[PDB]
Order: sequence, then C-alpha cells, then structure tokens
Amino acid sequence: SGAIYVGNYRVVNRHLATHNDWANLVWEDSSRDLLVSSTTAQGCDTIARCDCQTGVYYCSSRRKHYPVSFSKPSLIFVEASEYYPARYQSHLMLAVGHSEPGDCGGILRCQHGVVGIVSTGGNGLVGFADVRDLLWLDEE
Ligand SMILES: NC(=O)[C@H]1CCCN(C(=O)Cc2ccccc2CS(N)(=O)=O)C1
Ligand SMILES: [Zn+2]
Repeated sequence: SGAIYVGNYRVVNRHLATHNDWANLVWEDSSRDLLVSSTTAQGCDTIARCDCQTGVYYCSSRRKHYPVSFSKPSLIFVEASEYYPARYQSHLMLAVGHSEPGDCGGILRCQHGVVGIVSTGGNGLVGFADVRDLLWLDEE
C-alpha cells in the first residue's frame, strides 16, 4: 500500500484505488496502473522533473529502503494477475530488487523528489510506475 500527496492530488496504484478516489477522480490510466484523485488538505511531496536512473525505494515486505538503478520508462509485458489480464504496461521502470504484491504504493525517490511508485514484482525484479512526465501534478 501507499500514495503520493502533491498539492490537492493523491496518486495511488489504480488496482488499489478506494470509493473516495473514483468519486473524486482527476485522471486514471489502466495501461499505467495509475489513478489520481482530488484531496481537501494540501500534500507535501515534490515530484522529480529529471531523467535520473538511480534512487531509493521503500519495500514494505522487508521494512527497508533499498538503493537501486532502474531502466527508463517503457512498454513492458506484465503477466496476468487478479487485477489485470496479461498486457503491456506503459511508463514502467524495472530494477533488480524485492517486490511482493503488498509492496505496491512504495515510493521510489531520487535527489530531485518522487520518481514513481511500486506497481509490479516477482522473479527478483521490481517495477515502478513513472510519474515524472505528469507535469500538471505541479499546478491547478
Ligand atoms: N501493475 C500490475 O499489473 C500489477 C498488479 C498487481 C499484481 N502484479 C504484480 O506484479 C505483483 C506481484 C508481485 C510479486 C509476485 C507476483 C506478482 C503478481 S500476483 N498476480 O501474484 O499478484 C502486477
Ligand atoms: Zn532525479
């Protein structure tokens, strides 16, 4: 579990969104596993605006923050699960690391801020849904 809180926005994994989120929907993309909903109180997270490929992510299944190297956002085939059939997920970045289903929502950060959130796992890899291209998160 986990979310990013930037301004009046709440960014979560789409497969984990709640009732409150869909009723107050700003934007969602099934192919990216992302959903953004509006909030009453202001958030304090800063979104990174960079091309960093090294950062640190939180892994709830180990209670540890791990430093990682990660690939650039791309279209990656993701196996069928209880949330989606087998499909290509866009804007996904992979790293070598530990990730179990309950790890989705863990933040990946670099020196410039939040890069993304855990979205995929298994086979000794962890995938992060990139948020650095969503420039509108910084305004309105
Ligand atoms: N973004 C997605 O499509 C993810 C949605 C949640 C499920 N996805 C994962 O990668 C989670 C995962 C982590 C470790 C091993 C195995 C899995 C797949 S599952 N079916 O067992 O949950 C895929
Ligand atoms: Zn950066």
